[PDB]
This record gives sequence, structure tokens and C-alpha cells, in this order.
Amino acid sequence: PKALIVYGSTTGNTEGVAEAIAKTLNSEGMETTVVNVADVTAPGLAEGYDVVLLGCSTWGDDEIELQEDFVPLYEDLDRAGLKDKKVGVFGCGDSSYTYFCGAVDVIEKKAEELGATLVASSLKIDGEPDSAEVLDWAREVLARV
Amino acid sequence: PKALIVYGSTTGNTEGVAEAIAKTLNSEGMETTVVNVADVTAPGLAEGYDVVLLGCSTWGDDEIELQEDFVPLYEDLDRAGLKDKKVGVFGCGDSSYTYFCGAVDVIEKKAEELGATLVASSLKIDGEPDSAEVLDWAREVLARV
Ligand SMILES: Cc1cc2nc3c(=O)[nH]c(=O)nc-3n(C[C@H](O)[C@H](O)[C@H](O)COP(=O)(O)O)c2cc1C
Ligand SMILES: Cc1cc2nc3c(=O)[nH]c(=O)nc-3n(C[C@H](O)[C@H](O)[C@H](O)COP(=O)(O)O)c2cc1C
Repeated sequence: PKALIVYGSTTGNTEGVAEAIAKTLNSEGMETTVVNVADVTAPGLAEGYDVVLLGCSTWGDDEIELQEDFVPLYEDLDRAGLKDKKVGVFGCGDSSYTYFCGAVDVIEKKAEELGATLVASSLKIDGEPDSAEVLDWAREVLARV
Repeated sequence: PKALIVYGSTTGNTEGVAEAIAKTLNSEGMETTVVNVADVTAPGLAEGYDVVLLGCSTWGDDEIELQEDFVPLYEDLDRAGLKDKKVGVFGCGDSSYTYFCGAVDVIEKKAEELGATLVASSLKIDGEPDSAEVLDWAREVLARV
């Protein structure tokens, strides 16, 4: 099977989680392409992948701001081919702020409204990722695809 | 059975939806308590209710914000006794915005992480509330009590 990981990341945190997910998936025979969301467009993006993992950090002062590179994909996510596609959502944040990983909830709800199959409960990284939590999430995705 | 309807509303729209839902529930034999979230504190809020309906509009000048009175309830929602509780989420918004009722997305996701049972898909109200849409949702809730 093939996986796509698309991430929005300002300081590299969510990018590092994407890369760590991909290293496991690739090691377990699921060919995985990791791309900055800034470099993709929505139409047909999920077609041809058996699973798509969406990563996005949360920013904004006293608000949920999606990491800015992700917003155009969120706006047009209805064109990506997610109906009955396996999806998982992840992202970095920090529980000292108001809406801890709120972008992850916003993106996961839209995926669900668009008919995606959510492979696992979302991965919400508080601060610096722990390799155990990232690895177990990658194993859920593998088990479900 | 007893229903709690807790709402955050700045211009009265989600308040008016709360009242319309309550009319339905009360006409179908529930004892409904309606409260503005500005007047409550989180600890133990849900205790003794058969179903809890959480209503909140979407604000924020630039991005997603919960209606301001709801924010402290959301932040301390873990104290509200939602584990194994039947919950429904509703809210007003405007689909001209990027994040249409994004406060509903965020509250719904948190309620499920806290172990609540969602009794119905969440109700997202676009602009002026439609009485048929509200009534259909209230009847979905009543059938799960
Ligand atoms: C001004 C500002 C606002 C933030 N707001 C949030 C927030 O609302 N929720 C959250 O969980 N984390 C919040 N964060 C934490 C960032 O998501 C966190 O630093 C994350 O590691 C960034 O990931 P990235 O490098 O992939 O962009 C905020 C950080 C800053 C500096
Ligand atoms: C400044 C401002 C920001 C808003 N932002 C959003 C938004 O991000 N998403 C949305 O769906 N609706 C948004 N709305 C629409 C309000 O949610 C809508 O007017 C609603 O009826 C208010 O309900 P309330 O009277 O219960 O507070 C915004 C409205 C205003 C005035």
C-alpha cells in the first residue's frame, strides 16, 4: 500500500513528526511520501493513496489558527477524494495555550463531514514529541490500512 | 428525564436556538433546564442529567474563537462529569466563514475525548435558524434519551 503525509509546520515540529511517522511506515513496507502542504493542491490529492495522514500545528493569539500553509487545503478539502478514504490527523501544539491542538479537531471534523474513514483517534503532540506516542500511532495506521 | 441545555451566545442567536430546542423537549415530556454558560462553573455541571446539550456560537475576528462565555467551560470541561453522559452539540455560525461553526467542531471533539456519547451528529446553524432543522435535531436527541 501507499501513504501520503501532508503537513503544515512553521517551526518544524509537525514536520519532524511527519518524518518520524513516515520512517516507520516505510520500514514496514507502506511506501510513504511526506510533502509540505504548501506544495500541494487539493484536487485528487488523496487519489491513488491507500491512506492520507494530515498534519497541522495550531497557532494564533486566543484563537485557533491553522498553520497558514494548510488553510488552502482545508478550504478545498472537498475536492481531494476523501469519500471512503482512510485518513488520520495529527499535529503539534502546547497545552499551556487555550485550544490545545485545536487545528487537529477542526481538520478531523471536516474530513469526517467529507466521508473519510478515520483510521485512529487523532495524534495530538504536547510540546516535544515522545517517540513512543508517535510510533504507536504509526502502528495503528498500519493495522487499519 | 432531565435535559440540561447550556449555551454561549453574544447576540442571542444560539440562545434562541436553545429556547426552541427546550420547547420541543419539554412538549415531549422532558424536564429541561436552560442556562447561559456565563452563569455556571464547570465542576459537576452535568451531574443528574440524562442528556446535556452544549450550544456555542463561533466568533473570532480573524480565526476560530468560541463564544467568550463558553471558553472557560471548554477549558475545564474535564470537570463537568461528561464521562458516559449523552451529549449533543449545537451552535450558530455563518457559512461565509472559512471555519463554519468551528466552535461546534472543537467542543464535539473534546466531549468525545472526555468519554461522552454523542447522541446525534452536531447541529451547525447557518445564519438565521431554520425551525425545521432545529426541530429535526431536537427529535434526534429525544429518541436517544
Ligand atoms: C503565538 C502562539 C500561539 C500558539 N497557539 C497555540 C494554540 O492555540 N494551541 C496549541 O496547542 N498550541 C499553540 N501554540 C504552540 C505551537 O503549536 C507549538 O509551538 C508547535 O510545536 C508548533 O508546531 P510547528 O513547528 O509544526 O508549527 C502556539 C504557539 C505560539 C507561539
Ligand atoms: C466578528 C464575527 C466573527 C465571526 N466568525 C465566525 C466564524 O469564524 N465562523 C462562523 O461560522 N461564524 C462566524 N460568525 C457568525 C456568528 O457565529 C453568527 O453571527 C452567530 O449567529 C452568532 O450567534 P450568537 O448570537 O449566539 O453569539 C462571526 C460573526 C462575527 C460578528
